[PDB]
Amino acid sequence: TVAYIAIGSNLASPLEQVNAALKALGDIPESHILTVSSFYRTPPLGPQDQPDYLNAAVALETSLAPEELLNHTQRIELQQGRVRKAERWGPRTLDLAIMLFGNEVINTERLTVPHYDMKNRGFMLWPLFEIAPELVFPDGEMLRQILHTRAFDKLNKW
Ligand SMILES: Nc1ncnc2c1ncn2[C@@H]1O[C@H](COP(=O)(O)CP(=O)(O)OP(=O)(O)O)[C@@H](O)[C@H]1O
Ligand SMILES: Nc1nc2c(c(=O)[nH]1)N=C(CO)CN2
Ligand SMILES: [Cl-]
Ligand SMILES: [Mg+2]
Repeated sequence: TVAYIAIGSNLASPLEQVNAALKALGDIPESHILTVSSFYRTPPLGPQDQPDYLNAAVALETSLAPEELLNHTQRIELQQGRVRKAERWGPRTLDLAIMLFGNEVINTERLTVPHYDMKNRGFMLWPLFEIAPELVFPDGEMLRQILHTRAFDKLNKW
């Protein structure tokens, strides 16, 4: 199954964080990277007392169960010093979001796929569109037509 993973970092040298994340993603068992996007510098969504993000997307072929993939992405976050605090939408060294897991629809306590807010976020959709221009969501919507509808600001390279 092809999983699409969003990468974000705005602490502790985001370029190094994203490169480390890509290396680690490729080392996940029973999985391999298919495609990687460019790196983008994006202004923060949410609180404004935090640095700009590096955002990117990856396509990962995997035979892991989705929750097992999640276990691995969370391990990578922790390896790269991810902490969590009370604030929502706050800064982080590394975040990995499972945007899609094939065409699956998953609604569980630990895991919601497609990612619950991605259709509202240019910083998730644009890097995804770079690597999967033909992508269709489980609900039948085309990524290309969502981007044209919402007309989110285009991104700048990191
Ligand atoms: N599709 C998905 N990808 C990654 N984590 C997911 C997920 N669906 C649910 N989660 C849950 O997300 C929790 C961690 O949330 P956080 O990483 O703190 C929010 P965030 O990723 O910073 O912002 P966002 O969810 O608003 O994009 C995990 O414990 C995990 O169970
Ligand atoms: N530009 C940008 N802003 C964000 C990001 C992200 O990846 N990029 N993720 C967040 C999740 O809470 C908080 N805000
Ligand atoms: Cl959908
Ligand atoms: Mg997260």
